[PDB]
Amino acid sequence: VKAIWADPKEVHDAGGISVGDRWKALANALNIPLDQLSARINANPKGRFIYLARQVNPDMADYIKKLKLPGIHLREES
Amino acid sequence: VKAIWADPKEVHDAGGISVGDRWKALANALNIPLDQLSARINANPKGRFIYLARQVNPDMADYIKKLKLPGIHLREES
Repeated sequence: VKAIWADPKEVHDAGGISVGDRWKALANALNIPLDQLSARINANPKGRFIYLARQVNPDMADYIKKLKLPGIHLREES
Repeated sequence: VKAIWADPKEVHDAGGISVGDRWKALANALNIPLDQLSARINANPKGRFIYLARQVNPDMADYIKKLKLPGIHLREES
């Protein structure tokens, strides 16, 4: 017989309880169906780096950064 | 002007891209509205321990464990 407990800090550090809304927001912003986005990210689950988009203008890139999605990163190009 | 990349291991470790379906599943398993589950978890995001349920049957507990939700734990009662 078990007790169930939550560690709110851990939920937060994984992106929050509603992080799903933000995954959808990433997909919509990039106009990549969520299923396609997920498939590409999950293809090699132990992988540490797969490109999503390139030459993304700051307006779209800042928006994506502010979603604060776990495992999502940006770098300058050129 | 940026490249956007994913880290598939960080994404998996956080519970995955479709974690939202499973947070909904947790709320259902606990027989509570998702909004109430969200409100309790969001109450203090730096908090480390809140009880979600007590004296939970072995099978229900195993279902919860298999949702693989970040920050959700089981402990044995006595």
